[PDB]
Amino acid sequence: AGRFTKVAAAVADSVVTIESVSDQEGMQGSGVIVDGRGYIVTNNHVISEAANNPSQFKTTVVFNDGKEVPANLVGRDPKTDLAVLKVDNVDNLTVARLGDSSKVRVGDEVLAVGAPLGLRSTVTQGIVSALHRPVPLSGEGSDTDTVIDAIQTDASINHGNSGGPLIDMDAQVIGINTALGFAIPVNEMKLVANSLIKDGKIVHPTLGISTRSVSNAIASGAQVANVKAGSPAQKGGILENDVIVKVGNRAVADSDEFVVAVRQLAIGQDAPIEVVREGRHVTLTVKPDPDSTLEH
Repeated sequence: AGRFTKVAAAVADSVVTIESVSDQEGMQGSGVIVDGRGYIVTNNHVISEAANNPSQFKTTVVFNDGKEVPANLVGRDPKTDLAVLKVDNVDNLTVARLGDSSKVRVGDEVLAVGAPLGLRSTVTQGIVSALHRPVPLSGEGSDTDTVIDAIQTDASINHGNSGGPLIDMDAQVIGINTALGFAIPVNEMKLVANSLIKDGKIVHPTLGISTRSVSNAIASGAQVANVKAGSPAQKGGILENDVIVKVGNRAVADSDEFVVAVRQLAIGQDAPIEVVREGRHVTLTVKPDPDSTLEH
């Protein structure tokens, strides 16, 4: 058999269909089996409309054999476009082999695996085009738009493999497909899934700043469009018109890298912010708040 046929066939039992149906609605996506207890990882937008209307929506998981089993929302993260589901007492579960997104290199051949039984299911072929690429993602329901540090791939990422794993040539998951194709790295997924399984929620850093992208000589980075009153930004000396060029130990090229850089900051730990103010370079100190206070 073929090199790609072998890998895709080896991971098909760990990939599942996720259907969220209602009286006048019927979303569908793909997921992956990450734990033998019934733990399934998908993206937030696949199940966003359902989590927001649990009264009218019902979610199920369709496996490779065809068994449709009820599923329960463990926890979701609109910030990383990630979500966990749980199927109860389902046996003989084929669990995906989780790989290391840190060892992933540009040019690495990959497969974007969709669920074999899904309506418009797709299995795509390509290579890793870019590592650590800040990418904006649209929020499905009432969910907020975010940006993620993704693995970029020339393999087609579409409705048919969205939520499904991004697999290497070793039949290991290195990422979850999103909605010119991108995937949430597995190393970030393992961190978000761990908090979403345990606490049903992930806490992310917040600073209270809105940024617009700027690229003009010295002023190349994220320009402060708005400051929130009482924000760690206001306490830190941050102003409008200001161009953020470094957040922590990470340079900020634009609004996209800013959102990602803020989320790599430690919660409650003082952090360096470097801005270009009215032509002058200025370092400001900010302590990051929890986005969810009663959950920190």
